[PDB]
Amino acid sequence: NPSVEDEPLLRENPRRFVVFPIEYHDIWQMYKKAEASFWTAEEVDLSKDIQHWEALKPDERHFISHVLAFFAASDGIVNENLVERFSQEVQVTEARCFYGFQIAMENIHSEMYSLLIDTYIKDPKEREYLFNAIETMPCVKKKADWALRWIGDKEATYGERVVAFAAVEGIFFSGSFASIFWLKKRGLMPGLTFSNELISRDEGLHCDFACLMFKHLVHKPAEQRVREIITNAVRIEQEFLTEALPVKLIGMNCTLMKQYIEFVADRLMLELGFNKIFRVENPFDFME
Amino acid sequence: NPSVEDEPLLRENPRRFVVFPIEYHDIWQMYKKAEASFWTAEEVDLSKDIQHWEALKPDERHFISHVLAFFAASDGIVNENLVERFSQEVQVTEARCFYGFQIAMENIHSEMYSLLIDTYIKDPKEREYLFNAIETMPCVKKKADWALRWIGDKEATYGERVVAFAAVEGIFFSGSFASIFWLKKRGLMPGLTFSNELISRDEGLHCDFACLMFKHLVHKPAEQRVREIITNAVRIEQEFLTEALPVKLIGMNCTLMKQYIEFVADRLMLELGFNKIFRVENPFDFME
Ligand SMILES: [Co+2]
Ligand SMILES: [Co+2]
Repeated sequence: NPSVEDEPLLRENPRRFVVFPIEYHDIWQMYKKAEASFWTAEEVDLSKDIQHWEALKPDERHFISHVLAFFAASDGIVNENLVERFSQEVQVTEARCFYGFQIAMENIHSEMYSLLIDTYIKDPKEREYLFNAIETMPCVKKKADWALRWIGDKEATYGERVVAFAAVEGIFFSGSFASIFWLKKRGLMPGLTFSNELISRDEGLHCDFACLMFKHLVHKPAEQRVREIITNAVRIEQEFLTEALPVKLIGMNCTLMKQYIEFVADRLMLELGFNKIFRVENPFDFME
Repeated sequence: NPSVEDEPLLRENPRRFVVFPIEYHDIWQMYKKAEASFWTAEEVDLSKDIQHWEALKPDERHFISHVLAFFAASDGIVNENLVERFSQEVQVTEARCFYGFQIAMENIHSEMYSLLIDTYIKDPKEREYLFNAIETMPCVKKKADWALRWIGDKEATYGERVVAFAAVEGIFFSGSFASIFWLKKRGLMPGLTFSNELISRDEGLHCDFACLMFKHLVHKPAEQRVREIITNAVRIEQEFLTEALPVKLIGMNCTLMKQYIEFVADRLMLELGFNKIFRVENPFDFME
């Protein structure tokens, strides 16, 4: 804790913790955006996806079940970090409100994903396999540990940690979000694609907020440091979608998927105030 | 941290943090109740209370402004405790979900109260006086410090702390909630009484959950310890409504108000599994 007192975002200068005397309208506006986007899992009708999961092909279910499992855990990893870290560190009221809402929405996301799994896998045995993917699946573990490491890293500053999770919510979900949107295009799994639209939207907002926090940070990682955290996330995600769980299992081109991950990484870099790293176009017309 | 490993609620046995494999339906049900009660401040129309605040009498505005100020802070005190303590300690998924939602609703409550103040006090000078009541007002400080002390108490167990905050959200708000319902009966301040109905309801739910957590606690304070925490809260609250801010300022009988505080304290004791302390009837027919 060196020059932390000079951080408007972290400095212990509240001695207020009131609300309306809003100091940061940009942060508050983000929070209001999130509030108005509130939804509950009960709002997604799954009373019809059981049949769709049947018409599906063996390779497809394999891909989906694995993607869902990866989601059933990730949402939790993010949530823990927000609870025992970010929401603790940040002393700015507006930010605390946004983080408080993000937490609630992440739990709704968790519930949504568990609800999906239960609907498709009625066998309580396979259910446990997917629910404990963090330990039952090595592929999902490489990513789980990556994010988990940023939670227990007592050295990494808030600046590095905020970029790492922006990468988790942005790069680690990008491939899966794109895979689901692809299915929607193919007219498959209405329940899965509908919830995916609400979730992807929330993650996009959570990512934009992360970048906004980064900007309110005075002493933050150097550009090179940011490029490597983001780049490590891109490689991890690409390997996951081209080796561990090839998008070919659902009729997607591995190469195009690789390009999309780089595209998403570049947008994140721009939102953080830096230049692009890969300089590639968005290969998917249904993701713009 | 003696025998904490034997606490199902606190023991670090998650290694799951998934959701649907619900273990405690009673806790989950509480969370679902809270979720369905969601509301935003934007849902309360205040485009008419400015006139009502005028027709009000000098003593009445004095009472209200002071009650609101007490609220603008309390909601924050509770929130901080939930963020840097309860939500941290509890490892049970269902409980974490409820606490995550409580936090979000408390911030909406804060916003609602600040919105009310701004509407009634257009003078930014008096605004600051009420917003920083924790330091600008001694009366509200005695209560603020009481709750604040339970946050920084590194000795008090979760059991004691959970009872203390159940007392804050139940006993410390009781008098003020009753005062507002009294105004509603007198047909005054529609904006204030409407929001009061949504808030009081949420606090009641937050109190019931506190009692439910207490029950899931194996090693908790002895009944005598519970009676004194609750009793200290009753005396503090009574003094506040009969000396610091006499309910007489709004046409209420000090004695009856004293009896209501004791009534509320007794209900809390019953919800915790103990016998009543005061054994008094609810003196207000508009509070049943
Ligand atoms: Co998120
Ligand atoms: Co509350």
